[PDB]
Amino acid sequence: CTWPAWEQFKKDYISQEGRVIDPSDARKITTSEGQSYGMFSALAANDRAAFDNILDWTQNNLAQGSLKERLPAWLWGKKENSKWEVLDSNSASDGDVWMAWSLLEAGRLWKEQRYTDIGSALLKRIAREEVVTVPGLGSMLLPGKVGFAEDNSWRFNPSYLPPTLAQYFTRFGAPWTTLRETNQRLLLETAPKGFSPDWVRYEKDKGWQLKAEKTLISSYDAIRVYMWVGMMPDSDPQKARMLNRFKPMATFTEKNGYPPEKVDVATGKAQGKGPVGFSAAMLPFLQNRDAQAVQRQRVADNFPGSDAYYNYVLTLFGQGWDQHRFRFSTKGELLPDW
Amino acid sequence: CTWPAWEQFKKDYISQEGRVIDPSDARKITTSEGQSYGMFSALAANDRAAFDNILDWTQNNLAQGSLKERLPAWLWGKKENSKWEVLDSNSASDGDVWMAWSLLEAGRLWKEQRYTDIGSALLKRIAREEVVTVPGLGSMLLPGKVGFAEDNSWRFNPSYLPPTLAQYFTRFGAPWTTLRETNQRLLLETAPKGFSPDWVRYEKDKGWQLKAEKTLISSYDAIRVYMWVGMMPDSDPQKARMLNRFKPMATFTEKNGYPPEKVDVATGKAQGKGPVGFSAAMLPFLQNRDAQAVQRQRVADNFPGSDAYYNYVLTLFGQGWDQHRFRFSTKGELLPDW
Amino acid sequence: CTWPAWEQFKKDYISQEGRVIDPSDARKITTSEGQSYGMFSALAANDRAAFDNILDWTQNNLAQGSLKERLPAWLWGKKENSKWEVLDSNSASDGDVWMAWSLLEAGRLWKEQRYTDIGSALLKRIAREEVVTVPGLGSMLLPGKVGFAEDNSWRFNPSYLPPTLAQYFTRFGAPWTTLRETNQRLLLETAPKGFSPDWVRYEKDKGWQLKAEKTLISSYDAIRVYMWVGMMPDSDPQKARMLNRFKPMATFTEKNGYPPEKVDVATGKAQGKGPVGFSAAMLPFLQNRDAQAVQRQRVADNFPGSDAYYNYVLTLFGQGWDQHRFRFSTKGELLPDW
Amino acid sequence: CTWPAWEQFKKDYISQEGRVIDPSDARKITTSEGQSYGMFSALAANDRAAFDNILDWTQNNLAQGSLKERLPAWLWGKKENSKWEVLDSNSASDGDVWMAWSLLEAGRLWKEQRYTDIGSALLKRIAREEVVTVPGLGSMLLPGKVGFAEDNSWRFNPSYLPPTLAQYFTRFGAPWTTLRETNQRLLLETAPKGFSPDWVRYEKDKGWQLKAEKTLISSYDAIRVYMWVGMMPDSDPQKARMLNRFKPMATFTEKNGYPPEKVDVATGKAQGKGPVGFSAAMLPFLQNRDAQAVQRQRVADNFPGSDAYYNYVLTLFGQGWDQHRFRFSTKGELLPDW
Repeated sequence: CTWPAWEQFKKDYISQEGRVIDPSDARKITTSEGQSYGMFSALAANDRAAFDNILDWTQNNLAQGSLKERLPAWLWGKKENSKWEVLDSNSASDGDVWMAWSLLEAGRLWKEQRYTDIGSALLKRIAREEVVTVPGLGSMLLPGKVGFAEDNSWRFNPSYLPPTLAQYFTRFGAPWTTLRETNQRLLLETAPKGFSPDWVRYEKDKGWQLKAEKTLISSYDAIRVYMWVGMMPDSDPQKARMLNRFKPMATFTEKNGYPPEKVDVATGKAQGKGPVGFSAAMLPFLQNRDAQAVQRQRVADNFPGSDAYYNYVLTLFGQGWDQHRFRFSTKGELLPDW
Repeated sequence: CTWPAWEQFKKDYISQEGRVIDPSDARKITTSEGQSYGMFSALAANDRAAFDNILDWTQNNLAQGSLKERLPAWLWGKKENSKWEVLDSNSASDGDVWMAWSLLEAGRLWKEQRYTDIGSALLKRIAREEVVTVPGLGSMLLPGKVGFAEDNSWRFNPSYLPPTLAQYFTRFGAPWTTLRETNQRLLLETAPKGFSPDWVRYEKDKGWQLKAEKTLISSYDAIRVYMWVGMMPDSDPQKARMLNRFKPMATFTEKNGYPPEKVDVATGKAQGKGPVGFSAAMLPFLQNRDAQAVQRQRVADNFPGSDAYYNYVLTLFGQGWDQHRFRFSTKGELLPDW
Repeated sequence: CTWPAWEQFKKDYISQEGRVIDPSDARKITTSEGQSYGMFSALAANDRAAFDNILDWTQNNLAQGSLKERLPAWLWGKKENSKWEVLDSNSASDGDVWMAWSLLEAGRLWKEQRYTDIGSALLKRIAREEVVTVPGLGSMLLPGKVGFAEDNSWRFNPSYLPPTLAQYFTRFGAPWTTLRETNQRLLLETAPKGFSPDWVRYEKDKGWQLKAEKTLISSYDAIRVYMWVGMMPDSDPQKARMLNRFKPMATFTEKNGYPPEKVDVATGKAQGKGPVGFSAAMLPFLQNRDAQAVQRQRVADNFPGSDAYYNYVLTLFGQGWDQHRFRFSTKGELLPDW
Repeated sequence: CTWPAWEQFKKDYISQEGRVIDPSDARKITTSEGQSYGMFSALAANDRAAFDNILDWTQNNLAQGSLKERLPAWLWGKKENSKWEVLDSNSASDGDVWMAWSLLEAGRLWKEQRYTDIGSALLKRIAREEVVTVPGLGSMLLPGKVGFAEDNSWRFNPSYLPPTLAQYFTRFGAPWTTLRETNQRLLLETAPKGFSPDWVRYEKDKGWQLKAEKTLISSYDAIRVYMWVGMMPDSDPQKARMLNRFKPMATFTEKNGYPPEKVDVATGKAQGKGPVGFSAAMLPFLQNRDAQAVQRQRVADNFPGSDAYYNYVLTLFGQGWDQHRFRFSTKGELLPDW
């Protein structure tokens, strides 16, 4: 009645106070992303004590005491003066939405109104402070409260809103109704060679900027897109569209035995061999039983240790799904394996 | 470039002299089955030193110095006088055929004529000492050189000849050409309720004896049948028929979350919960992704230790194919993952 | 060149930010004693990065940013309102003096003026705020800055000032010179049956209060007294007198094979078997070659895990001394084993 | 109620059948010494199941079925033809005497007449087949049944007969009475520079051959002599004489922090650093409380793994004595710690 990979992640990456630590940065940082991934994993494992401790740390240290009052700062860690505090008070909306979803599903599944209330206040603040109306698209999720919107252009991160989370949020009405449809546009229209970009810009009156560009590559952010798509229920119509769109990533992984590290989104030119977390991300995405067992072998023989936050969380998501640690319903709800 | 489950099995179950030890028996036995499984696993791991050591011990201690001269004795262990020697000189043909196949495929893949010579001499002797012509069937593989054939009846063990091995042996002509077809008959015609029996008798003029009987149950022997069927390539025409015949075993494991320990073959009534090795045996057999993931979780969280020979060898087979440790071609050859 | 027991203590008990955590208290506390023991052990291990991290945390969280400005609060942990802060701002002078000694010896051995400046300021403040003149004795070290000196009743803790630390501090003049002498009086005059008390009172015009009393027992605080005596160099003239005074503790441990949990100081009656850390504390204190080995075997076979802060630090001191992890010179300096 | 180092030694070095395996040798050998050390350790550990298993293997495979009928072959392992059998049927008298003592003390302590009968038969055969009268000495223990006694040049090994065993055997009368004395002569008269030789010759008239020679060095055999001396009871008159004779070995180890690998017995010149087993052999021998703890640290931090039979059995003897796993009485009996 435990999730062993989650138990090891707690022992190596989560402090006694409840903060998720990326040991590879010299400042030993916590991100709102890491906190939200801890909350998700604790929910899926039915680990309410860990959920509460992580939530407490998040509220006290990223949100000045309350997620009902402000979106969490995305970056926390050690300053030069030996003090540990917020390093960047801007938000990161992938952290924000995973937090809000985890809180709402914890409130529903553990029958705790407090979680529902916090997750509701959080989601409404996401809608009012990070969602904006983009001419030519409609409502769109910005990657953060500031820095991604100009007068005539906007920058988006396809990995930030999993289609299952978007489906779930539609129950709360606008703007999530529209976001479920504009998120599908973001995923399907920005992969001209079958690879989703880490980052992509949209300009008023012109559309997506898909000419070759430094951050228009499929690497560490975008590897999650394929994973989120793999996690969709087979009865979701968008799933087949999305799997067909990204088929060249699956094809590459099948032919070479590994996912690439970086893919030029405009040319489809691949470089490097992705780390173990990328192979974990391929487990829900790949549909052939044999190609899946190649990635399943690579994850099992190179399982991340304590020096690799991002490989470990990618493995929690991808290998966890591979072992039925959680599922998503047709309404985007958690179907727990408790 | 190692198979970790296999390396652990070597360290906990195989002596320095190359004998595979079942620790649960007070006589600390070795079987021809265990030796053949060790040879198979060593070939699949590309572990030629282990293979040579285990073959040496087999020839010296089970075959009085040569598998070319006699089928291996099936049971070796400690006698009451403190001496360690053969306990039963009869053969077990599942060990015999796995030995023969492993020797032939090692000769081919490692380009070593000695292995081919021993394997061919072994297979020829199997054909001449344990295969007999049964009125109503044709050539049939007996479970053992003696004790399974009377004047008008015979007793068979469906688990002994995996279809991929039978397909491989056809290349050597008769009787293996016929045995490939009569093995299918043995598997398909003795499972009236969708469950294969550990043991089943055939009487001249009467046919299969499928009335309820103590050993006409699907338990520790017959669990391998499903696994062997799961390991057939999809391009094998027999595989669809066999999967369909045994669908009630899959259906039970999907609905309940575990394979059963014992199923009455005449009624289909099932009892108990099978050990972890049975869940491993289900991994190649189950076609549903979710049911396959449930069994995968059970194998991962209850992986066999040093006190469970049979669960471990079933996990080597079942979890090893789940992780692409070996594949069988359409002609029954080893497609190695080296 | 590492100290494995210390490496394991860091991984199980010291937070990334440098706080030493006692997991057995539900508030997950840090004490000034824990911080000072971590500083000592990092110095002994030649672990300067750990030393700096622990020092930073101590200054920021126990000393409002600076050990030059105040003695550290002795108790920090989780409050009922979910925040983490000082729980009791009173000092504990055992942590204070271990911290000062460690800083001064770090300054000397690592040639860092900053450690010397902090240690000197801390030691001078200990003199000003915790040392008082007691009629009949002279200068005396109080267990803390408030609560231990009343109308005519002072309360002292014999385990607080190890004779080697007192020797080291004499280099700074008064009150440490005379203190070295009053500490000997405290140790030698309050053990009428050969056992040192956890706590003992001195009353004006009456003297030591040595009538049986709840806290006049040799238990969890006092076990350190024997250890500190065992750690004195054989060339310290006080050593032989103390070993003779405390001989009944050694005789008990030798005759019974374990140290007692609780001894009535007034009568010598012992109750219970001390935990593993008590056996580690006996290692420097014993002088036969047969009793020591018995205690060594108990520590080796019952080595503390992750749920046992006090057993673990007692083991770092006593087993670390038993493996030559540090020595004390005749002047109380660290003779490091780097 | 287990001896953890012995439990691990069984798991890594002792086969299921009960043979002690040296893994460094390509023939994976068992020696009579290894079997005797396994028997001793199992007795010390009160592991009667291991003792019986090891004794069974010893009798069946080194003594053609019975230690009552012949001394054990000293060397057993794999031949080039792949079979496993006796490699040298000559004896090694160190294994012989440890096996005899262990059987006699198992018979006495476990009240089992069978062990006494076998041990007595073995000891009387040792006297008949390996003990000879040497002009100028008297009865002497040869290192083996054949090859160590010629025209007038006998060869002896000072490490073979521990003084505690010689004391124990005196209870059986001649030749063990005088032997006890000539063994003292051998140890005290062949170390002119304070170091005992691995091997030393004696010639009629000319006496001990103590001029420098390739085998007249203190190395892997002779390291045991110091350890056996250290294991004598303090009330044995011979112990102080032997400790004084061998003072230079203790002085070297104290001054340098490690025992040497090889010492010229004629000059006292030392070379190299002895492996961890030599440090363990110094634990009973070294008499300071602070020297006995540098070596203790070296054993703790470099504890032998699975690839180091000799270091491991030296550690079982030396660290086991250091932890009170066994003691010897003034009559050479086992004082068990059970």
